[PDB]
This record gives sequence, C-alpha cells and structure tokens, in this order.
Amino acid sequence: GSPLPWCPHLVAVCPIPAAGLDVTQPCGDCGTIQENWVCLSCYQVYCGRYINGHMLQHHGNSGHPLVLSYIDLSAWCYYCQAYVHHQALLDVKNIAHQNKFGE
Ligand SMILES: O=C(O)CCc1nc2ccccc2c2nc(=O)c(Cc3ccccc3)nn12
Ligand SMILES: [Cl-]
Ligand SMILES: [Zn+2]
Ligand SMILES: [Zn+2]
Ligand SMILES: [Zn+2]
Repeated sequence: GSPLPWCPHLVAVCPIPAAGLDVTQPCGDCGTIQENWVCLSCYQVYCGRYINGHMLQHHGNSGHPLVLSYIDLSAWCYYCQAYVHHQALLDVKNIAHQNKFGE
C-alpha cells in the first residue's frame, strides 16, 4: 500500500527493557526462531503470520497495536493496517538493528 508517517497507536510504544532486545529470541509460544516480531508495548516476542501467527494472537489478546519485525525492522500497526515510520520508532529499530547486524 503506502506507509504512514504517523499513526494514532504510537502512544502504545513503551520503553525498551534495560535487558535490551534479543533478535534471535524465540517465539514465546512455539519457540520458532524464524520471522519473529517484538511487541512494542510489552516486548514479548512472538512469530509472524507466515509462521504460526503468535504475534497476531498477542495483538488480539492484549490489544497491543504495534510490532517490530526481526527480519527487516519494519513496524506494522495492526489497527491502521500499515507500516509506520516515525521518530518514535527509531530507537527501538536501531537497538534491534545493532543486535541483529552485530554493530
Ligand atoms: O505478521 C504479523 O503478525 C505482523 C505483520 C502483519 N500482520 C498483519 C495482520 C493482519 C493483516 C495484515 C498484516 C500485515 N500486512 C502486511 O502487509 C505486513 C507487512 C509485510 C509483511 C511481510 C511481507 C510483506 C509485507 N505485515 N502484516
Ligand atoms: Cl530489564
Ligand atoms: Zn510462534
Ligand atoms: Zn504486547
Ligand atoms: Zn495505528
């Protein structure tokens, strides 16, 4: 489609845990190491919809809106049904990028 420069769910993006991110963390439900996302509200890690859809499940059972892909570090908002680019996402995207690419 077309990514958004903002969305009304950015307010749900929470502080990154001091433990940091582990981009190789497995899905908290199924333990897959593939195509995981991290929830930008509670930082639980769950798999994408092309694996077992545990992140989508987490959205449904928590309402948490925004998730970050450990594949390509894009942010998707489940409510807006769009990718979102915004300043509020840069820190988490960068901590993820550093952990991922060994920076
Ligand atoms: O997998 C998740 O749970 C999080 C990501 C996700 N969830 C959805 C849930 C319901 C309806 C639509 C989507 C959705 N549509 C998309 O285009 C994208 C981006 C994208 C991903 C992969 C290849 C190309 C584009 N992510 N996306
Ligand atoms: Cl912590
Ligand atoms: Zn899973
Ligand atoms: Zn969450
Ligand atoms: Zn949104």
